[PDB]
Amino acid sequence: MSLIDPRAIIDPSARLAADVQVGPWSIVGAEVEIGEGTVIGPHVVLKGPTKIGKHNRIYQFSSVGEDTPDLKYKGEPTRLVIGDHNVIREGVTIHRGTVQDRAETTIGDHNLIMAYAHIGHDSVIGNHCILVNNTALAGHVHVDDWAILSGYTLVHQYCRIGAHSFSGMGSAIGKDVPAYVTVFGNPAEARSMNFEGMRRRGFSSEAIHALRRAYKVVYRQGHTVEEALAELAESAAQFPEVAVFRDSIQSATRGITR
Amino acid sequence: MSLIDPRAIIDPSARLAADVQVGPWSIVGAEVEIGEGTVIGPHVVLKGPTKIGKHNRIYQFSSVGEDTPDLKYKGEPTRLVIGDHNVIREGVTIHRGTVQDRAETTIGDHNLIMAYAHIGHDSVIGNHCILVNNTALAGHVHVDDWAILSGYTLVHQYCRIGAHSFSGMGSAIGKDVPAYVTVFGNPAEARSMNFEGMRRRGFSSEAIHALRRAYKVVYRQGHTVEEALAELAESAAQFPEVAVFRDSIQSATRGITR
Amino acid sequence: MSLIDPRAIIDPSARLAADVQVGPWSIVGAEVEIGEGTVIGPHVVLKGPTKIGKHNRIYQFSSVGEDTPDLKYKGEPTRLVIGDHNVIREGVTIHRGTVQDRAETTIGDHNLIMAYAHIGHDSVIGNHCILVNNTALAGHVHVDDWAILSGYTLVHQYCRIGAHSFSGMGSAIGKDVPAYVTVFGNPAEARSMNFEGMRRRGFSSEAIHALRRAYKVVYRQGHTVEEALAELAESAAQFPEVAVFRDSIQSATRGITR
Ligand SMILES: CNC(=O)CN(Cc1ccc(-n2cncn2)cc1)C(=O)CSc1ccccc1Cl
Ligand SMILES: CNC(=O)CN(Cc1ccc(-n2cncn2)cc1)C(=O)CSc1ccccc1Cl
Ligand SMILES: CNC(=O)CN(Cc1ccc(-n2cncn2)cc1)C(=O)CSc1ccccc1Cl
Ligand SMILES: [Cl-]
Ligand SMILES: [Cl-]
Ligand SMILES: [Cl-]
Ligand SMILES: [Cl-]
Ligand SMILES: [Cl-]
Ligand SMILES: [Cl-]
Ligand SMILES: [Cl-]
Ligand SMILES: [Cl-]
Ligand SMILES: [Cl-]
Ligand SMILES: [Cl-]
Ligand SMILES: [Cl-]
Ligand SMILES: [Cl-]
Ligand SMILES: [Cl-]
Ligand SMILES: [Cl-]
Ligand SMILES: [Cl-]
Ligand SMILES: [Cl-]
Ligand SMILES: [Cl-]
Ligand SMILES: [Cl-]
Ligand SMILES: [Cl-]
Ligand SMILES: [Cl-]
Ligand SMILES: [Cl-]
Ligand SMILES: [Cl-]
Repeated sequence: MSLIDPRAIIDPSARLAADVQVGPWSIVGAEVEIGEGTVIGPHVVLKGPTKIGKHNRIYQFSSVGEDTPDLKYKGEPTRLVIGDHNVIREGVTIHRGTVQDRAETTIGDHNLIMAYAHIGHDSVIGNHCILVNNTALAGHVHVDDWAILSGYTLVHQYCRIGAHSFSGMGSAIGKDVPAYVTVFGNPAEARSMNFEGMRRRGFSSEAIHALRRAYKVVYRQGHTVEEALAELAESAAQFPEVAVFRDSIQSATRGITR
Repeated sequence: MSLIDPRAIIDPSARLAADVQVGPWSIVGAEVEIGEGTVIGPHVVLKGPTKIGKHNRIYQFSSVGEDTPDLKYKGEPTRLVIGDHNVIREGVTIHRGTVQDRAETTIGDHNLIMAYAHIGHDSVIGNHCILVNNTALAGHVHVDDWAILSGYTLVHQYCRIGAHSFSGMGSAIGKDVPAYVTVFGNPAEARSMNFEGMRRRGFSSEAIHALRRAYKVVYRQGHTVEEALAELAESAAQFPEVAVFRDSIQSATRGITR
Repeated sequence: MSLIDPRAIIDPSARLAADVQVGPWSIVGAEVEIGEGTVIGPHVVLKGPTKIGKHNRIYQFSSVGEDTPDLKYKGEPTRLVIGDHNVIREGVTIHRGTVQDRAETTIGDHNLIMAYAHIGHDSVIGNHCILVNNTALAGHVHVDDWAILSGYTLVHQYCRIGAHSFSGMGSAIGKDVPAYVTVFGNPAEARSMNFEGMRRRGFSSEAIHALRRAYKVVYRQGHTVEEALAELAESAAQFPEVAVFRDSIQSATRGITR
C-alpha cells in the first residue's frame, strides 16, 4: 500500500523525493536526504547529515551515516555523501567524515557494497567498485574506480586502492595498491595485473601490452620506485592507462604493495 | 501469546505448518514454506522461494533466502531448501540458487550455522556440519557430512569440503579438502587428520590406523595424486571410511589442499 | 518522548534503574538488570541472566547475553556481567558463562567493543580495552586492562591477552600474548612492545627502558622461558610494570606468542 511504510520512523527534517520507498522498522534520522528512485529496506538505520542520491538500494540491518570517532571538537559538522545506482547490502556500516577539511565520507556511482562491509570515516569510494562481504576500510581509505576487494579484505588507514585493482580473499592491505595490480595474502603481496578486467573494459591490446611491461619495470627489474617512475615516463605520455598506473605509484604515501 | 507474533509480517503466499512460531518484527516473505516445530526469532528476514523443514531454529538479524547474483535471465526460477533440526544463528546470510541446472542452495539436517556465517549461492551442506562464526562459502561450495569449519574460515567458489574434515580458525581454502583432513592457514595447508572426530564417531582402532596410513600415502611419501590413488585402492576396498578418503581425492576438481 | 519506547518489549522480571533509555523494537529479556544512565538503542536483543551497569551504550542489532554452548547439564546457572561506561557498537554478540566453576563472562569498565565483535562464553575483559570491528574471542579468553585488539583479530579459546598489549589487523592468536607485546599475522608473531601506549599512559622513561630490556631477555637472547623468568626477577621487584610483564609470562598456559 504506502511507499513509506507506516512502521518506519522518518524525522521531520529528513527530505525524501516523492517516489522513495522505506520498509517497515527503518529509521531515517534528522538531516538525511534521499533522492529519486531509492529503495530503503526494512530494519535500516540512516543517520545524518547524509545525502543519498538516486536509484540506490539499501538492505536490512545496515547502519549508514554513523558517527565519526575523534572529531577535532564537539559538533564539528560532518557528512556522508552517496551518489547514484549503488547497492548497499545487509549489515553494512558506513561512517560520516569531517566537512571543514574536505574529508567527508564519499561514495560515487554504480558501486556494490556487499554484506557486513565496513566503510570507515573519511574514506572515498569512486565508481563501479565492488567491496565483497566483510571488506573493511579502516578510515581515510581511497578506492579508485573499478576496484574489486574480495571477501574479508582489510585495509589499513590512509591506504589508496588504485583503479581496476584486485585483492584476493582475506587480503590484509597495509600499503598502497597501484592501479590494476592484483594483491593476495596477509600481509598483502603483489602478484600480477588484472588483465581480465582490462579486457572486459575494452582496453586495446597495445595498452594491455604496455601495462604488462610497466608491471615488470616496477616489480621485476630491481628498480627503486624513483628509477621506475622515470622509466615509465615515456609510455605514460603515450597511453593514458599507463599514466593511471604511474600516477598511482607517484602519489603512494605508504610505499607500494610489493 | 499467539504462535505468530502480531507484529510479524506473513506474506499471503507463504505456507506454514499450524504450530510454527514467528517472533516480532520478522518477515516471512512470498513463497516461503516452513514446516512443523520450526521457530523463527524476532527481526528475521526470510525470502523465497525457500523451503524450511521441521524443528529448525532461526535467530535474529539473519537474511535467509536472499537473491542469487548468478542469473542466466530475469525470473529464472531459484530456490533454497533447508532440512530438519538445523540451528541458524544471528546474522547469518543464505542465498538461493538456480533450479533448472539442479544448483539450488541446499542444507540437510542437524547442522549448526553460527553467527554471521555466509552461505553463497548454489552451495550444498550435508548433515551434522558446523560452520563457526563468520565462516563464508563464496558460491558453489559442497560441505559433506560432519565437517567443521572453524571461525572466519573463507572458502573459494567451487571447493569441496570432505566429510569429517576440519579447518582451523582464519583458514582461507582455495582447493578441495579431502575427507578427514585438517587444514590451517591463509592460504590453507594440510596438517593431519581429525582423529578426535573419528573417536567421537566410534571408528574402530583398525580403521583409524588405516586412515593414518592413508594420509601418509597422499601427503608424505612424495607420491603424485595418481600414484596415491592406485596405492590406496586395496585399503579402500577393505575399509569403507578409507574409501570415503580415496573418493574425496578422486573427485577433487581444484587439486587437493596440500 | 518516553525513556522506554512504547515499541520496546521489557520482560516483567527485568530490573531497570528509573532513567534507563530503551529504543524502539528492542527486547530486554527475563533476568536482565540495567543500571543508571545506560542507553539501549533500537533493534537490540538482551537476554539474561545478565547485569549491565551504569552509563553504558548498546547500539542496534547487538545480541547481548546469549546462551553458553554445551553446559555440564540442563539449567546449570550462567551469567554475564558488564560494568560501567562501556560502549558496545552495532552487531556485537556476547555470550554468558557458567556461575558454579567461577566462569561467568565479565566485562569491566570503560571498554569499547566495536561493530560485530564477538565475546564468547566465559571470557573476561578488564578495563579500558578496545576490541576493534569483528574481533572474535572464541571462549575462556582473558583480556587485561588497556589491551587493543585491531580489526578482525581472532583469539583461540583459553588464550590470555596481557595488559597494554596490541594485535595488528587480521591477527590470529593461538597462544598467550604477554603484557605490552605487539603481535601480527596469521599465525600471530611477536614483533616488539607497545612503547607508544606506555608513553600515553605516562610511564617513566626508566620503566620503559626496563621493559625494552625485558623484551630482549624473553625474545632475543636464546633463553628458555624458565631462564628468562629467573633473569627478570630482579627488575620485576624494582618496577611494578616489569612485574606485570613477568607475571603474564609465568601464568601462560598455552606458551607465549613468539
Ligand atoms: C562471484 N565471484 C566470487 O565470489 C569471487 N570473489 C569476488 C567477487 C565476488 C562477488 C562479485 N559480484 C557479486 N555480484 C556482482 N559481482 C564479484 C567479485 C570473492 O570475493 C570470493 S570470496 C567471497 C565471496 C562472496 C562472499 C564471501 C566471500 Cl569470502
Ligand atoms: C569450542 N570450540 C571452539 O571454539 C573451537 N572452534 C571450533 C568449534 C567451535 C564451536 C563448536 N561448537 C559450538 N557448538 C557446538 N559445537 C565446535 C567447534 C573454533 O572455531 C574456534 S575460533 C571461534 C570460535 C567461536 C567464535 C569465533 C571464533 Cl573465531
Ligand atoms: C584509528 N585507528 C585504527 O583504525 C587502527 N586500528 C586500531 C584502533 C581502531 C580504533 C580505535 N578507536 C576507535 N574509537 C576509539 N579508538 C582505536 C584503535 C585498527 O584496528 C585498524 S583495522 C580496522 C579499524 C576499524 C575498523 C575495521 C578495521 Cl579492519
Ligand atoms: Cl532527487
Ligand atoms: Cl551480499
Ligand atoms: Cl569510522
Ligand atoms: Cl581469491
Ligand atoms: Cl593474479
Ligand atoms: Cl574477469
Ligand atoms: Cl574503463
Ligand atoms: Cl516440512
Ligand atoms: Cl535479497
Ligand atoms: Cl553463534
Ligand atoms: Cl551468493
Ligand atoms: Cl591437526
Ligand atoms: Cl548498576
Ligand atoms: Cl544478574
Ligand atoms: Cl565468575
Ligand atoms: Cl564500530
Ligand atoms: Cl560462546
Ligand atoms: Cl595493523
Ligand atoms: Cl610494533
Ligand atoms: Cl612513542
Ligand atoms: Cl596505566
Ligand atoms: Cl613459551
